[PDB]
Amino acid sequence: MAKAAAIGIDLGTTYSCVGVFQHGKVEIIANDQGNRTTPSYVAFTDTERLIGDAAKNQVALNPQNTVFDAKRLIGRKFGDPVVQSDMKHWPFQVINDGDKPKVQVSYKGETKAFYPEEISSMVLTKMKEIAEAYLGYPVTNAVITVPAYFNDSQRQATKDAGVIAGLNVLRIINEPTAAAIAYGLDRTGKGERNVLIFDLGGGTFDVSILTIDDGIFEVKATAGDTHLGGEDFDNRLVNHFVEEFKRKHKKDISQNKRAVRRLRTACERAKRTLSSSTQASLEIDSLFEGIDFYTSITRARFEELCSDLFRSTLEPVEKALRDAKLDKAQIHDLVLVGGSTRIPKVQKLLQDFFNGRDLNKSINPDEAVAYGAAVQAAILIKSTR
Ligand SMILES: Nc1ncnc2c1nc(Cl)n2[C@@H]1O[C@H](CO)[C@@H](O)[C@H]1O
Repeated sequence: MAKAAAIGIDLGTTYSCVGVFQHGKVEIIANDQGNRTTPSYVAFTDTERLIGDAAKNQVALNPQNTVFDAKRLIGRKFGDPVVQSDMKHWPFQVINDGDKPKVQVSYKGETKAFYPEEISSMVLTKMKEIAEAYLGYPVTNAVITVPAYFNDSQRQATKDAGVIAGLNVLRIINEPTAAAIAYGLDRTGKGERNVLIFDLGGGTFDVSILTIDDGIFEVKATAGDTHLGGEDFDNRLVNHFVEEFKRKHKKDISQNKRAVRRLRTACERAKRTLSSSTQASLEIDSLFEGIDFYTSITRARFEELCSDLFRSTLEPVEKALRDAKLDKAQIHDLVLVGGSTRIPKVQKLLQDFFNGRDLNKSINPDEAVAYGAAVQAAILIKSTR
């Protein structure tokens, strides 16, 4: 029953996703708001702890006590220059507990501090409860994914987050490996198969090259930009619309925190529409000083606004190929991961770089990792019996 069942969890930097492999198919499980992915956010309020959508939905009202990006801290020492650099950009406090970072917040009127693995365990507990509500019984066996570049300390702290969350961690697997499993790229028989995973998420960009030799995965190269993602594209749209508001009304809105946030969420929505329509409409009632902001933007203008950022995704692709010592024609498969890979210009740039090659994109790119983890969790629990 429950003991013969296992889930696959993609514990992402900005969003998490849970899947289950049963009756010959993967089911990506929708949360209680009907969303197939859940924000990796934890909010501490005057009455409760919120996780996911409810936590992301109140971030503007409570920024000091809304934790996100715990994955950037997990398994790291406080003195790590990655931690010291990131801390300057977060509205929540990060403290030092014997060279270990803790996020410090106000919860039910009291000061509380949490280890990154404790924050990530709250996200994991939510994914576990989302699976349980779908299945009708508690599932505790899980495969959790991590970036291919995570070291032993980061992998161990992720497993620790799983244990705190009440999960039996069957295995910690690499995100690009789970994506290759999702597409069945490890079941092509004999011979070395070279796979490139192009993973453009909400806040990070990862390029991974894997060799699959008779079911055995080997990481040949990892490249990317830990501070490049979908939110930089939302921000480029924001600056455009702030300048358009100034041209139409002779008013600078950039200082009004509420106006900028409402514009930001509307820009994120319009960006998604631009992946399947050649125009998107913004409809903001009373954006600033009672002025409605009803406008539109073409996909051509959005592509211009992010042109330099889209083009920059090809430098880590070339870097990974040189590190792996492979030419473009030596790569057998190209896999898309992350919601931002739905952007047509991004697909076109990658396909043209690989000389007109087909891309593996039929599985929802923001779900491909959880899909593969779910497949592996099923194989692993069946072998355990
Ligand atoms: N249809 C889409 N077109 C463009 N960007 C998209 C799309 N869907 C998502 Cl999710 N994202 C973005 O992916 C990230 C999460 O993986 C977020 O930045 C989200 O906006």
